[PDB]
Amino acid sequence: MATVKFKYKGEEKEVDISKIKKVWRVGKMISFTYDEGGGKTGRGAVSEKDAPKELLQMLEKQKK
DNA sequence: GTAATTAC
DNA sequence: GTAATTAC
Repeated sequence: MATVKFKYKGEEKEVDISKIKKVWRVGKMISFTYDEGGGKTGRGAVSEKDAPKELLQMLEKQKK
């Protein structure tokens, strides 16, 4: 699994792959939802080249 | 503006 | 309804 580093609203974030819920491709970017504790869902996206192999396996296994 | 999808 | 993400 590992982790994913991204930027969201002027803030640089890092998130555990195990906390990622939904993954999808939009053009050439990979967008996703993740669990940020409590009942809250977060959002994020990275460039294809920056996506860990584990995030890419979740995508292909999902693609929804 | 557009893409896919979401949180709020 | 809208703003948020990368790359044209």
